[PDB]
Amino acid sequence: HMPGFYEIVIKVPSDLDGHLPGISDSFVNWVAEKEWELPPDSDMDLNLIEQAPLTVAEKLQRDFLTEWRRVSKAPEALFFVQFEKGESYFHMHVLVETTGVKSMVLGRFLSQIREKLIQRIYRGIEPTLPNWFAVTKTGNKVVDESYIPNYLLPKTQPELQWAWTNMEQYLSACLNLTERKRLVAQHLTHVSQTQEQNKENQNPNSDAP
Ligand SMILES: [Mg+2]
Repeated sequence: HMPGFYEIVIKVPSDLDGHLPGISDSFVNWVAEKEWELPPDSDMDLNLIEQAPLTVAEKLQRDFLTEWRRVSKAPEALFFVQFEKGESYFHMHVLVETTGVKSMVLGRFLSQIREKLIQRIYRGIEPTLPNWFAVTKTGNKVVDESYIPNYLLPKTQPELQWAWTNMEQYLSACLNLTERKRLVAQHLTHVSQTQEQNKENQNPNSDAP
């Protein structure tokens, strides 16, 4: 059966001097000059995708999942990562399956992952961003797969910037708005029909938990 996911919201630096003051020139070159292009199957508008924060965001997600895999001992663990342009900050919603990391040790593991990112990406610089590495709480919150079509998939540009997944049902949806639209409607249709079945059900122990 499909597992539960932890959510880690990571704020992404989108302004060099204000968020990463004194960061090395090689970081500066990397972020300033790296080009992005949408895949052939994408229907998104590249003109709305901020590439420099995207460049950092890609490495953050990349390095997080590497460290998550090590720490969880789950090499092909399921994830859905979505890069957003929020009201105040660019941020990533990192959904990763709970497998291998019991809730009790999640926080300690995340701190280990947090220091790795600081060391590997920001060269020791603590980024000047408020609460930039936070796990969603209620204790540690566990969402099921439904969080993706409910809250992440319906996002459009420019709020939606980019997305990564190893989850096979969301591959084409990552950078295709039409596919996202289809999956949201499909999920909501299933939810609606599930609601209807509940009302119409005449079987014993129909006691709402
Ligand atoms: Mg958001």
